[PDB]
Amino acid sequence: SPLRVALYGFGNQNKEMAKMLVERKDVEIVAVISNKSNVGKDFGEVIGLAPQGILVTAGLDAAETLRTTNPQIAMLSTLSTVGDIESQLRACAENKVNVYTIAEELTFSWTSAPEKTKEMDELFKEHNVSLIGGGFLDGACCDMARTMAAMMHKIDKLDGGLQYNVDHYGQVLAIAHGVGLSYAENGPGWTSPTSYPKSYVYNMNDWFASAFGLTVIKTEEVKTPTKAPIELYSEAIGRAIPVGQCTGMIVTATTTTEEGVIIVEKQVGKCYEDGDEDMVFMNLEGNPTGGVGFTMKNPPTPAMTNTIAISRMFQTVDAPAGYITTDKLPTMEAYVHGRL
Amino acid sequence: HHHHSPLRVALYGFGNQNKEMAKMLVERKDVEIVAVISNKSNVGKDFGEVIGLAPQGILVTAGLDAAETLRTTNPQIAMLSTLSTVGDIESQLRACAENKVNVYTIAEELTFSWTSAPEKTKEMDELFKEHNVSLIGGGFLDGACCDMARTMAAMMHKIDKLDGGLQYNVDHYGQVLAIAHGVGLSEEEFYAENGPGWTSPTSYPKSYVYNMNDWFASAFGLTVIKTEEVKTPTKAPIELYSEAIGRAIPVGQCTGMIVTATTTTEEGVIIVEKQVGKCYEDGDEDMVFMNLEGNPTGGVGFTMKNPPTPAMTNTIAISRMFQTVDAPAGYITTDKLPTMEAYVHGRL
Ligand SMILES: NC(=O)c1ccc[n+]([C@@H]2O[C@H](COP(=O)([O-])OP(=O)(O)OC[C@H]3O[C@@H](n4cnc5c(N)ncnc54)[C@H](OP(=O)(O)O)[C@@H]3O)[C@@H](O)[C@H]2O)c1
Ligand SMILES: NC(=O)c1ccc[n+]([C@@H]2O[C@H](COP(=O)([O-])OP(=O)(O)OC[C@H]3O[C@@H](n4cnc5c(N)ncnc54)[C@H](OP(=O)(O)O)[C@@H]3O)[C@@H](O)[C@H]2O)c1
Repeated sequence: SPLRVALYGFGNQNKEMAKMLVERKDVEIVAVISNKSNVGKDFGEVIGLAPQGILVTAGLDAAETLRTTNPQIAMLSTLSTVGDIESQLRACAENKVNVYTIAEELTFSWTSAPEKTKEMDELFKEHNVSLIGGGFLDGACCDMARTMAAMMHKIDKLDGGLQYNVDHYGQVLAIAHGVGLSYAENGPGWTSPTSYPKSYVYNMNDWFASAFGLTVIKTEEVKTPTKAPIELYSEAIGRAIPVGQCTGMIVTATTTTEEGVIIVEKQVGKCYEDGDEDMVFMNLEGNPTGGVGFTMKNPPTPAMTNTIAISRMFQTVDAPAGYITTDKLPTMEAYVHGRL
Repeated sequence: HHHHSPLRVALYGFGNQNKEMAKMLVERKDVEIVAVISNKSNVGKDFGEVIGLAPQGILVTAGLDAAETLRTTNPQIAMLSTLSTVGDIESQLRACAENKVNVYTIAEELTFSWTSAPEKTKEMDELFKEHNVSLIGGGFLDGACCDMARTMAAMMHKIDKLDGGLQYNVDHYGQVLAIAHGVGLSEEEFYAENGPGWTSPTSYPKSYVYNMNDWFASAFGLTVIKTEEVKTPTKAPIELYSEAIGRAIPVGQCTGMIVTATTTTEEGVIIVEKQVGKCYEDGDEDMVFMNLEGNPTGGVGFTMKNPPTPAMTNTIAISRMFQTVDAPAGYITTDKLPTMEAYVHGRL
């Protein structure tokens, strides 16, 4: 019988994920949960398809829907933090439903959220199911670099990066980045060892430290404004940015290690001049010397987030019970013809 | 984790690649070098002294005596870094197989030799099967090209086209390899009968990209209709100097060669790979690129700029040692292996 799959959340990501999972003949969508949006309608009609024979169910009824529909996995595409997804995780664990989530933090949440991660580990262990996640950060950043790093004899430094256009993420995300502003205490740009939530690059640094078998001393984030040598216009905050005014934000996560290996990753959200593009880069310094690195220009991150998730489904079902970080998994399941 | 005896490793060949591979394997505490074979070069000297190191207690042995050396030294694997073709390495493969020694080779063709050399590959498969050992290879083409793309391709829902590429400086590969890529030829000389540009259904050996195409077709579970190669000379808008042929290359004279391998498939998937070997002008760099077209639609690709390919060839090989020993007997293409063994601190 095909894998029984729930879509937990049905916004931008799981709408697109649904189109692909409908085509997959090794999968059967058994449930699609939203909060309030589209809640009476057939999920296929929502996304421009023929009726599928399954209705979008409500957030409040999640636990009952997961009990009666008997999914082996829920694709949790709701929120970013172990705290904010806790309620959805609990509904899954209590009904013996495995989870792959695209929640950024769950790339590696052990140090950013120690107690909430421990709780979710123990809960999934108790009901004998697995929690895994990270989406784009899991597959396109960490797993790509894990393959590349096999070709290193000695790593002294991992120097990695993620660049996105923050003007295309709405207000709220623009406000959380220094767009419009100019290091004050109540401005993001102030940071401390206790500040929460941590950046995506914080969780990626800990993923690498785990994969490379390193011992973390400290991961510190340093938040720095971006500027342009010319006047920009922001269509996010609706104002010109004069020269020397903040256009966006870099979070640089620096991990020091008892082995002397340095891990530096930059998260860059800014408005973009001529020539700026969305980017992933990973570079390894050591031996081989002079830099072993890859770049991805203009990655279709939204679609790739969903396919990474799809590549982890059977692995998540088959993983040991508990919170399993992706460094403990094999590579994303290989592309093969004949699944559609 | 209980102690395992160190892997017993032979270096079969001892030129540019295995000299550098030796320096790294000496540092690896999970490995014991048990033999280093050359043809004639350095035969009789201690392999450590050859490569600027303290005496290791192992002398460089001769090509003709390979079978005896592999019999008395009892290696579990031979790192075969000699020649490029399943035909030309046959005699070294036979020495290994008959002494139950597994092989990882950097022989370009053994990325995927099944269609470029059907009968010789079948023979080597059956020989390794009979002696219950594994033949695996491809070096830089295996790990940095095919395996990197295999990870990236997991992120595809549907692949319509793979568009891939490899660029290297042939002026740094000696006179013979420069001549094989047509450096210093006029275009007309380039396209003369059995010149570098000449191409036919009977042409042999095939390009590296030919074998990579078939690796992808195997990995993606596709059925090959035809792979054709098309050869094109490279030119430069200014005069270059070639160290390899030791003279100026006038404007419009061939600076090297592009081999484009195009594979069609019963599934409608197209696989196109370019091999570019030429003399560089200012701003030319060594490159790998792989791009996947389909769904996701917006272009799923990576580029590697300025890879240290010689050292990466060796580390790829090192990442395959335990896998090769562990693999089922026979000729095992790397699409049937897991990813290159992950980097982990504390092996040195
Ligand atoms: N890993 C990556 O690189 C990556 C990339 C893309 C997205 N993400 C993250 O993934 C998350 C989802 O993104 P998206 O674009 O799909 O978001 P979205 O469009 O905001 O969709 C959220 C969906 O989840 C539902 N939801 C929220 N809270 C819920 C709850 N308690 N119970 C049930 N359903 C609930 C929403 O219902 P309503 O419509 O009724 O609110 C909606 O259906 C975000 O946190 C985003 O940052 C990660
Ligand atoms: N897959 C990849 O990415 C990749 C990359 C680089 C190289 N390669 C290939 O690897 C091969 C070797 O490369 P290289 O740069 O190390 O070459 P090299 O400097 O020519 O060394 C080759 C070694 O093999 C020895 N040898 C040759 N035939 C032998 C035989 N029958 N028995 C024993 N030893 C033998 C040679 O001995 P003598 O010095 O005494 O003649 C030499 O020690 C070539 O085919 C090259 O094209 C592949």
